[PDB]
This record gives sequence, structure tokens and C-alpha cells, in this order.
Amino acid sequence: FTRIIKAAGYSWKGLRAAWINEAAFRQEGVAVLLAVVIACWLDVDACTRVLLISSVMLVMIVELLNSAIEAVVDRIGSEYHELSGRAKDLGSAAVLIAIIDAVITWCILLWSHFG
Amino acid sequence: YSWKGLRAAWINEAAFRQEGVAVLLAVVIACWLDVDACTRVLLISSVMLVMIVELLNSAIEAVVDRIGSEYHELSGRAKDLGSAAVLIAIIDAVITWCILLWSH
Amino acid sequence: GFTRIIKAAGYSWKGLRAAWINEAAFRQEGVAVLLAVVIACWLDVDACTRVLLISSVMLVMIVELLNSAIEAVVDRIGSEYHELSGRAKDLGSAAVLIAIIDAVITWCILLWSHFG
Repeated sequence: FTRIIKAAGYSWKGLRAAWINEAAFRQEGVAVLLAVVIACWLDVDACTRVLLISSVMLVMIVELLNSAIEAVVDRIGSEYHELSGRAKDLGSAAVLIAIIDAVITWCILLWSHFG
Repeated sequence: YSWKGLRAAWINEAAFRQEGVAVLLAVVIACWLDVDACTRVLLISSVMLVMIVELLNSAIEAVVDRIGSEYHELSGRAKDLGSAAVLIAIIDAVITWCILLWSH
Repeated sequence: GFTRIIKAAGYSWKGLRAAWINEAAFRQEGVAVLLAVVIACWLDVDACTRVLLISSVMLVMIVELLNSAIEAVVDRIGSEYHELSGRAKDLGSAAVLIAIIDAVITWCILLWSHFG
């Protein structure tokens, strides 16, 4: 079972790292907990609760992966002395799409619920 | 950053153009059918996910290309891995639409 | 070009096979994924519930694949360069963790409403 505790350790190291270093990530965590609270407090069916939570967590996932990519790029540029933000742009685009997905999700779901 | 990368992906990646077309089409079609909110959301999200994953994969490909002009086993592995991730997102999207529309 | 699709699919399967052979976590999570997918196709639930149960778990697959790609990039860099903070690897590990947590939460909320 050791590999599991090692991996989870790496995961918490990463999460704490992202929380301390990235402001947008802190905002996204706030967004997740708020999402759960709102979804559970509102009298809402299971699929919709799930969707309201998942759509927001997806943002966190994509943000983390993006941050990983940014880190790789930064190591490169540190040793490379050449910079092109192609990758960073693409990642940020991905995160944007995730956010738009969450807003659409919440719009449709909450609009239906309060109809 | 954002619109820069999106414009980049549209101009360069063909699969991304096809995915954008697929996304907007999916939006229209999801809004046309008389389905519930959860269904609509799933129909849209499933397609948007493909776009997201394709974008991340494209970022990875960019990094790999920047690292070295020469091809290496690990660099190739990375690309292949990213291509695999995109594949799964598509299958999921397909499965999503199938379960939903068959039920409808 | 219609052939482009089959080329990209070839790359894709090459990557799936690569991930399965080299990455163990991908194998185990793959077992849990396939199990979950099978179970979802036999549960007496609505389309939305089934799609949710399946997709939530396939997300784990996708994120693990991306994490593996990133790890491959870091491993590539580590041959040329000597020091590695492994911060990127940690971030990816975090992403996978969040994906899994999402899957579990999804299954709990869904099945506790279903069976409950």
C-alpha cells in the first residue's frame, strides 16, 4: 500500500503548492466549496447536484494541469534562454473553456430549477 | 493568453476547427431538442471536454517541439500519450450522446 | 484528408498501449474504470445518471493520460538537465487526485439518491 501513500503525498504537495503560489487556484477552491454548499442547500435532484459540483471541479483539474505545463516551460526557459508562450497560451485557453463550460452548466441548470 | 491560444489553435490545428464546429453544432442541437437541463448540460459538456483536452494536448505538443528539434523516445511517448487522452474524450463524448439520444 | 484521422488514431492507440505497459497507476485505475463502466451499464438508472457515472470515471483516465504525458516531458528534460524539483509532476498528481475525488463524490451522490 506504500505506493498509494507516496502518490497521495505527491498530490498533497502539489495541491498545497498550487494553493500557496496560485491566486486563481485559491479562487477556484473557494468556488468549489461554494458550489458544493449551494448545490446541497438548494432542493435539487442528484444529477444536477453532481453536475453543479463536477463542472466546477473540472476547472480545478484543468488549472492544475495547466500549472504543471507552466512549470515545465519555466524550467526550460530557465535553462534555455529562449521564450515563446505558445504552450502557456494553449493551456490558458483550455482553462477558459473549462470556465465557460461551468458557467453554461450553472446557467442552464439553475435556470431550469427556478423555472 | 486565452484568445491568443484559441486563435492559434484554430488557425493551426484542423482537428480543433472540426471540434469547434462540433461544439457550436452541439450547442444548437442541444438547445433544439426537448430535453431536461441535465441532458442539455451533458450534451454540451461532453463536446466541450474534447476541445479542452485537445487544447492541453496541443500545449504538450508545443513544449515537446520546443525542447529539442531531434526526436526522442520520451518526447514521442509524450505526444502519443496526449493523443491517447484526446481519443478517450471523444469516445466519452460519443458514449454520452448515444446513451442520451437513444433514451430519447 | 480522411487518412489524417486514422493516423491520429494510430498515434492514440500507440499512446494507450504505451501508458498501459509503462504506467502501473494507469493499469489499476483502468481496472476500476472498466469495472465502473460495466456496472453503470447494468444499473437500472436513467440516461443522465448512467452518463454521469461513466464519464466521471473516464475523466480519471483522461487526466491520468495527460499527467503521464507531462511526466514524460519532465523525464525528457531530466536527461539533459541535472536538477528536478518535480513540482510539475506533483501538480499532475494533484490533478489526478481531484479527478478521482470527483468520481467518488459523483458515485456517492448518485447511488445514495438511487438506492436511498
